[PDB]
Amino acid sequence: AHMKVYLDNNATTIVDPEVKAAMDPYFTQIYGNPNSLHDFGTECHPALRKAMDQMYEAIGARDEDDIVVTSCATESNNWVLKGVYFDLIKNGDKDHIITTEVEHPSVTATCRWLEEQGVRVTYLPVNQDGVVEAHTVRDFITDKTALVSIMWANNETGAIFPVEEISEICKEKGVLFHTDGVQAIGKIPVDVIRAGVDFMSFSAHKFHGPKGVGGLYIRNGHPLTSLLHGGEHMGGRRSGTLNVPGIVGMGKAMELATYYLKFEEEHVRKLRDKLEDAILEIPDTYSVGPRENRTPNTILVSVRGVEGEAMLWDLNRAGIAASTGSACASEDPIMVAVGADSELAHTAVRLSLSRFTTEEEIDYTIEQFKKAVERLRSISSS
Amino acid sequence: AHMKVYLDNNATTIVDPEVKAAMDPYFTQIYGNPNSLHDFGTECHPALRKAMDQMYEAIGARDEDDIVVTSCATESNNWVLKGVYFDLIKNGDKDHIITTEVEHPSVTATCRWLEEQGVRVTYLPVNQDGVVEAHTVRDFITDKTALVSIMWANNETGAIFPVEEISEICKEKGVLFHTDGVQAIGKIPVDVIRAGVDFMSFSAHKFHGPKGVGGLYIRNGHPLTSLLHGGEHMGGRRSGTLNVPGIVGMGKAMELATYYLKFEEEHVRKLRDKLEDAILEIPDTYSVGPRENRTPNTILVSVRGVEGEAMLWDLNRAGIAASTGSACASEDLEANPIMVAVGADSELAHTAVRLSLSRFTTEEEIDYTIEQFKKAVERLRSISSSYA
Repeated sequence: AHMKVYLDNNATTIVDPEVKAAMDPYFTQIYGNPNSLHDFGTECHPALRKAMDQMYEAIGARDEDDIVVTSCATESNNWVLKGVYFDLIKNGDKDHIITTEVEHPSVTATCRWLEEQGVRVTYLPVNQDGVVEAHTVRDFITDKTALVSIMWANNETGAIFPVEEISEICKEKGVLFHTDGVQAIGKIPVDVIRAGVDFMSFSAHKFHGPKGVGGLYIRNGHPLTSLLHGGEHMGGRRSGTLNVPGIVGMGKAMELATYYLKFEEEHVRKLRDKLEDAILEIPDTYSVGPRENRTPNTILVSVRGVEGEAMLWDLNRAGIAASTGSACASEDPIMVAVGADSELAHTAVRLSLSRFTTEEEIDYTIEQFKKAVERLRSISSS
Repeated sequence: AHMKVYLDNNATTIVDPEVKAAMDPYFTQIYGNPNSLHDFGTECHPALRKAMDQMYEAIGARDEDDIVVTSCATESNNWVLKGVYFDLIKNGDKDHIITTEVEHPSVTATCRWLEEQGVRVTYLPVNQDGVVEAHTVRDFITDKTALVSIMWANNETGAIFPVEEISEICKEKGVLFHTDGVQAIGKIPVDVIRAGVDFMSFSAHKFHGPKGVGGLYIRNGHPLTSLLHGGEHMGGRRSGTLNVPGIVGMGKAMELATYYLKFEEEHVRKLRDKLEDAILEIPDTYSVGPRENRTPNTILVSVRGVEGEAMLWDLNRAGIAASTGSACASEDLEANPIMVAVGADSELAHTAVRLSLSRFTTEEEIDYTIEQFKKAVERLRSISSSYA
């Protein structure tokens, strides 16, 4: 019968009960402010130390590097972009920023505002594989380009970007490299020195951490004008009282994410493959992006004659939670990723699994997906 | 002699068990993203609506006004200051900001950075009563002042500022008014329409809410360039996925604060007065700021022979958590020695002990604190040769 099933994990994830249990004491039992000197404030210090160590270990950062705890990855992207604009463009000799058209709104709208501040930005268009290659940014760097900001993995298609090669090209030309790694943590191996990035954004509520806490990785403590001034929190890089429960839960979730990636990647990937094979068995269906360079939990299927929003609605009525993704038509016939702002864009259904997805959920989802496609095709003009 | 007693509530407060219980479901049971269309995401919508309604009712805002949920009051202060700088100074006809020497670092360091961006800032010194009067701001407002930012109540002395009259002077001269009201919620009646304020910052963990959530009140949805761009969260004014547990707990905590305000004015004030009277029984002790204009939970005591930090450490070894406050010596019109508030960056500033109670403070804690405070004063005066 009716069964509630969650497959919109790329938008947000359930908080692991272990993460919530790790967070629980730091509301009422342990509540002191960590910058105070009395025992109430210092009581949480070992927990904060352990959480920061878990984060450093989870992304492979070194001791010279910095990991600043933000409120969200949106804050991290705003901070990196506007700070490099302030440092190298308004008070520097630069005026160019390189990014892609398929970035998160926290990057796109900030860059548009920066364009309103006179900054030249080239949003690199995306290829059939749902990726931007390194030779493109390499051809697009000038002597006045301040920063290259390219997401690690896309949240609609799950396509993984070649971060190491882009970082190499950026280091040779001497321009800083920021990556939006929110879709990378918990789904692909994350080593910020092997990836060669100067800045990385990530968000806890995407790998089963709590909402309201994010992070910014900075390599070797590179100077970046603070977005929040005030006290000397986070080494004087981001003022405001520490979100102690957020930090503790974020550390626990990041450790758990690396653990379930290292031992349990086959389970999420096997179930995703099962679901995708079953869905593509329906005639005139196409999964966007090659699977061998896609995160193990993501499917983006475009159904012909049916509209993506109608499929999402009928699925939600069946208790299945999914999302949308922009795709366009092409030949080589394939459906490919495209910016949401295109006039040739249609909406495909995005299904994103997690380590909590069961095989019963996948069977129910397969049955209901077939049911919804046949039913909505029964009403289509075509 | 050890019993743990928390008297540093102006720095942060314990999360009310009811607030945590209201927050609990929105981690694992109800986790969908509110911006999604499916039932998982929309399940939390009534809770978010109720929390926002609680905030609107708690500060007396109107329906036309806006309450944008930030990550902390530091975010709200940075946002207001840098946004008015961007709107009216860099892309406007203004170049002046008026503030006080006793603001929180989130205001002061931002104003210093804006000074590094060419903005003229007047840090108004504070009067004997530890507040800034409306006629002073009136003398300092010109035709090129973009914003006046004065805290609602001070976190070191607890002195309440005459915010309504300052707002009147600002309305007469047509200048925007922002107040840092973090120390006001739960301690004094807060009506942002009676206060005539244009912006107000507040932080949940100062009134028994969770850390990681704050708020900014804006009058009539006044235009203010966003600090965080991206999606259309909070009416397109502050992007980033909503801190659903933070919002729910903040709303619950603000409702509880408005309920407990008369408790805090009656019983907590009686306990604060007990502690302060007992401390002033010690010779050569001075309470900073008049009590009749002070929040009901705060004492800032200066001791003559002893140094403040050693007193704090001795108190913490006795299990008592307190904080510091800047004070300098002066006289009253009686020509009697009194201790008065001063900015922390003054060279004539010395550290006084700040004790801040909450609705959870017991009379047992207060008796124990009285005994340990006298003990520590006697012990540190006994070791000095200069104390007379």
